[PDB]
Amino acid sequence: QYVVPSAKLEAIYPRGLRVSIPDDGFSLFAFHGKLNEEMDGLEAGHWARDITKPKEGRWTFRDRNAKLKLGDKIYFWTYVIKDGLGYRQDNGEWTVTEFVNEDGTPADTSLEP
Repeated sequence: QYVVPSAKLEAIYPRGLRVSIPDDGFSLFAFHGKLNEEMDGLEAGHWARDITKPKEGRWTFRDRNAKLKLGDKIYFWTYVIKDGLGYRQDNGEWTVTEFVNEDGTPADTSLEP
């Protein structure tokens, strides 16, 4: 039995959120995440989207409608489906103190406007 991948998030500028998970030939990648609020189960949180088709050996959950702010913390749990064999990466966490570039890399060099 395999294990659930790792959801790598990033703060998009000026308003967005991109996530990624090392796919393993799955079929469904459900993402549940709340902003500034932990979780102890399966709460709707915020980012609640179920993907069925990866991107390229890795799923991508982009959200250009997430009004995030520096300092804020992330809390979520991801769920994959490898043909009736799902696994989730709960108790996950991420930061908002940094933002990445549309290029795909961190665009935070200690320069707060």
